[PDB]
Amino acid sequence: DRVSVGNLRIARVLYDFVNNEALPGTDIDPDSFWAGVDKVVADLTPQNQALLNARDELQAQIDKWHRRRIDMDAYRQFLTEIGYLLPEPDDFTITTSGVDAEITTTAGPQLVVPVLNARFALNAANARWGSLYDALYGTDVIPEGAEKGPTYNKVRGDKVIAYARKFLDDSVPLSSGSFGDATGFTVQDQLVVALPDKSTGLANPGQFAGYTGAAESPTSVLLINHGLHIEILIDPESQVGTTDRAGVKDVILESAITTIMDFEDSVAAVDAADKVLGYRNWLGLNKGDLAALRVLNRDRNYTAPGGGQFTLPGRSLMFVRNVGHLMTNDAIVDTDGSEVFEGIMDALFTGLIAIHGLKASPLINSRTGSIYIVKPKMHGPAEVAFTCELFSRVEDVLGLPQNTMKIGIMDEERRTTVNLKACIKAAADRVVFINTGFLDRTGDEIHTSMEAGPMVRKGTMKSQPWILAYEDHNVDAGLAAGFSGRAQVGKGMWTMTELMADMVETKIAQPRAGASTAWVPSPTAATLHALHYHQVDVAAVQQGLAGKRRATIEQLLTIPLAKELAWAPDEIREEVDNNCQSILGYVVRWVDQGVGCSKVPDIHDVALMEDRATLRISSQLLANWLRHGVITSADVRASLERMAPLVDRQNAGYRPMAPNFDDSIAFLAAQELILSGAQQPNGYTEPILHRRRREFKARAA
Repeated sequence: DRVSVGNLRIARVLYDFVNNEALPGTDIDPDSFWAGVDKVVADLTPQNQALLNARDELQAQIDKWHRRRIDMDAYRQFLTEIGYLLPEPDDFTITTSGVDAEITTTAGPQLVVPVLNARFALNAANARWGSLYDALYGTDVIPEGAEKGPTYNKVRGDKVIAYARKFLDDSVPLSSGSFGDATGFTVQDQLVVALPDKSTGLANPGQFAGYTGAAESPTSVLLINHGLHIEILIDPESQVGTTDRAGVKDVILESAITTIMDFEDSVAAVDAADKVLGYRNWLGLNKGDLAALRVLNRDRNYTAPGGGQFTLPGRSLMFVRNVGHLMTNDAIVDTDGSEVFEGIMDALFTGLIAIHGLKASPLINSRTGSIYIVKPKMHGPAEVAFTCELFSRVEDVLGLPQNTMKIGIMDEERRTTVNLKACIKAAADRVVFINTGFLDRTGDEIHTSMEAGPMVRKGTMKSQPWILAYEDHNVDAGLAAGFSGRAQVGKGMWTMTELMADMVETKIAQPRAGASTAWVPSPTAATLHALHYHQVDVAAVQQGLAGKRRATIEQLLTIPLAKELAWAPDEIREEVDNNCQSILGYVVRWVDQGVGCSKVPDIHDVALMEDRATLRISSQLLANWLRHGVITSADVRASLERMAPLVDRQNAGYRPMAPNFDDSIAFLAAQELILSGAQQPNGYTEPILHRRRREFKARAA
C-alpha cells in the first residue's frame, strides 16, 4: 500500500503526487527530498511528542489544584511554579525581512477559505478587486420599495449609486461640492471632475494615482486612500452608466488584500487522499493555472497623472494555514505502524509547493520571495520555537535561504496569551502576524479551567473580563514588538453570512481597535469590510496606542465562572439546546460529507459560517456543565435527540439522523464530543472527528 523510504512508509498517491506534480520545477532531487523528509520526521518527532506531553502534564497539575480548592493570588504563583506562566522578556523589535507590502503596510480585510474547495479558493484569490455596487445590491446593506426581484430594480440601483457616491465623498473628498453632482471626469495634468455650475479637484491631489482610457474622456479613474485603491468605472454607453449623471457604471474596491488557504479548521482531511486534493489545489494556485473557463485574474494596468504604464496586483496575496502540532495522519506511516505528525508533514509539503509561487515559468504569489505560513493552536513559546525550528529544517531540505518561511502566530491558546511577548520573541525574525479569535481561545479557556466550576453561557463569554483583556493584550504586544510598519495585527472572523448591514455597522470596531486586518467570510463581505479601512486610519490609531498597557496578567486569568444561583431551568435548556444544535448541524456535514465549512442555521435560524472551533466551544461548555452537575446525562441525551430531526429539517438538499440515532455515525460523533469532551486533550475535537469520518468512510466502501 506504501513506498518505503528510510524508516517511512509513504502512501502511494502522496508519493506519486509529490514526484509527478510537486517536485518538477523546484530543482530539488526527488530522492534527496525524500531522505530529507525521512530525516526531519525522525529528528523532530520526539520533541513534537515532548511538547504534546508537557501540555497534558500542565493540565493535570491545574486540574488537581482546582480539585483541592478562589485565591487569585496563589493561583498565579502556582502557574509560575509549574512553568505555565513564564518570565516576560525584555523589550524588543521584530526583525523579519523580505515581506510583501500587503503585509507590512496596507491595512485591509483578510479572507479565509477551505483549500479543498477550488471554486471558493479561486474566488478568494480573485477577491482582491470587488465591485461595490454588486456588494451593495445583493446584500441587506441597502434595505428593501427597493426589493430584489427576479429582475433588476432601478429603485434599488440609485440607492446603491447614492451610497457609493457618499462613500467617495468621505474617502477622497473634493475641495468643493460632492461626487453626487459630478458630471464628468477629465485629466488636465490633475484629476479634475466637472460639477454642474463648477469644476473642482481632489482636496489632496495625491489621492489621484492613475487611470485608463484617454485623459480627455478616461474609461476609469484610479484613486487611493489609506493605501487602498478605489476605481471608478466610466462607461456612459452601459445600462447603469446611461442613467448616471457622470456615466459611472461601477465603483471597484481593492478588498481582500490577503487570503488564507486553509488546511486546518475549515476542511475535513482525514487520510492521504484528502491531503493530496488539498495539496493539488494549493499547487494550482502557486503555479497560477487553477481554473474551473474561470481563470485566476491577471494583474492591472494604469496611467499615472502624466506618465507611463504601471501594474497593480490583481490577486489576493496568499498565505497558507498548516495544521497544528496535535494530529497524526496515516498518509505517512512509520516502519512499525505509527502515523507521522500531520504538522511536520504540512510544513514540508506546503512549503515545497509554495516554491512555484515564487516565479513565473505563469502566476506569482509573493513578490519579495517569502512563503507565508499561519500556524494554529500553539501553546506557549517553546511551541513557537519548535515551529521555527521545523521551518528552518524544511528550508534546508528545500534549498531555500533561511528565514524564507514566514510565520503567522495564531493567539488562540491561553498559554500563548499569557506568554505572548515571549511567543513573539521566539519567532522574531519570521513573524509576519498575530491574530485573535473568539472561538478556539474560549474553548481553551473552558478546558483549562474545566475543574474550577461551571462556566457562564456561550453568548455571555463575549463580554467577559478575560476576553476583553486578551483582545487588547494582543494588540499591545504586537505594537510593543514593533508591528506597525512590519507585520499584521489581526482580529477574528465575522460569522453571520447574511447579516451584512449588521457587519458594516459593528465590524468597524476592529480597525478602531488598531487591527491592521480582520477576517471576513466571503468575497462580498471582504468588499464591504473594506469600507471600514477607508473610514478608519489604522496606522494613526496604532500610533496612538503606543506604549499603552491596557491589560494586566491578573485580568487575563480571570476565569469565567458563573455566579451561584445563576440560571432558571429554561435558560439552561436553551443553552444546551443551542449547543447541541451547533454541534449536530456542523458534525453531520463534517462526518457524512467531509465538508468542513458551510452555512449552518443556528437555533434562531441565523446562517452561521463556523469552523471546527465552534465544535470546541460548544462541546467543552456542555462537558463543563456536565461535570459540575448543572445538567445531567439524561438532559444532554434529550436535547441531542430533540435537535437531531431539526438539523435534518434545515438540511433539505443528505441522510437523516432521526429517528434511528444509535446507527447514525454523526449522531454518535456529536454525542461522544459531549460525554467524553472533558477527556479530550485541551478539548480538541480532531481526535473524535477524524476517527468518525474514517469510520463513516468505511461504510462507503
